[PDB]
Amino acid sequence: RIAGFRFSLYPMTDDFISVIKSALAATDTSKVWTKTDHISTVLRGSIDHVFDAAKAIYLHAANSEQHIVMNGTFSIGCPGDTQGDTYDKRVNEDAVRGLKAEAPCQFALYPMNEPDYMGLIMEAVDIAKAQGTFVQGVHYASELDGDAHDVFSTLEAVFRMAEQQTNHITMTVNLSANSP
Amino acid sequence: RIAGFRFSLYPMTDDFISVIKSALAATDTSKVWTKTDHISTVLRGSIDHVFDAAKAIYLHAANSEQHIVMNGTFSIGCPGDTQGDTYLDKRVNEDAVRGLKAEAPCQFALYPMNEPDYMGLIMEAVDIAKAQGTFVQGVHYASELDGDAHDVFSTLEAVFRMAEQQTNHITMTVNLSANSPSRKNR
Ligand SMILES: [Ca+2]
Repeated sequence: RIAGFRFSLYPMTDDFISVIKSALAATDTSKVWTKTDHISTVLRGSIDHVFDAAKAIYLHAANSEQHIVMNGTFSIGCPGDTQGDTYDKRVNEDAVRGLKAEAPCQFALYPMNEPDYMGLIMEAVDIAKAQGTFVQGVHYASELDGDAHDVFSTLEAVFRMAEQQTNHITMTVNLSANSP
Repeated sequence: RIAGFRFSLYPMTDDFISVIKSALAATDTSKVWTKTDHISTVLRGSIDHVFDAAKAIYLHAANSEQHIVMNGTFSIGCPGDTQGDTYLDKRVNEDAVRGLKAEAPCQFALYPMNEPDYMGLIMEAVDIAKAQGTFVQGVHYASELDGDAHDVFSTLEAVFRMAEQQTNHITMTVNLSANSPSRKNR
């Protein structure tokens, strides 16, 4: 039951190559299997290590002070998922404990082959409301805001709630830092 | 049965504000309802008008010659969807962009909702892309396409129509990359 995150980092700056390279390099990526291509990067591992890596990459990118966006898809349970392309402690948490970044976010939860999917989606919104990160609903997505630590905590709570109930789920996120 | 596309345009350039503004302004947006916020824009309308608009926006952005990416989600049929936020047949951009070209390497994922046969629809999607010559390979969590934008958007619309004819609520994510500096050009 391997978790994955396929994401892209978008630096709105002439210095984009360096910004991406630095954010990935600055992160402790030792607990996730990674593959980068010219469109995106995929991370695979436990839920814990995938979310820990994803937050750290965002915080390092945001702390470039450039306008950057992280847009990706979390997935777990996909039918036929390989047992390979993988290799506890949130290895980045201490290192980034003093970093902050605002993380306004649009996200969408996709519980697959699930008759009660709209209910799982409503529970996701309820979790965001309880945690203080929910802003509003929009067409095709919900909106979160707050600091990255809180927004990533909400996103993980939602994903965990859903993956406990339904075999295959995905969840898109679109998180914007230093927006003009 | 209104179709939608929530998308972001990411120009990897200091001039990003101007690039996004131009791409949206250059497009004939007369047949889609739009709403833009600081993260994304949503288009709503007919399948035809939404895809016509999406392709044009991509083509105009790419012809800025800057590295730009379009990332978004097409959606149709969500339970309880409003009958509002649309406008009440021709692909209005088709002719204006008929001479534009742009590489469209793409990762995409189809999500047929509340559908026991979804993995089968996804396989049908791969079959369409192969049939049209745009399929490259499967990757974790997505399929890859490549070709010119007119070809890639054609594959994407075909996949979308195939799925929406079979299941009530579908979504489909797309990530299209133009002018990547790592791409080898002849
Ligand atoms: Ca216009």
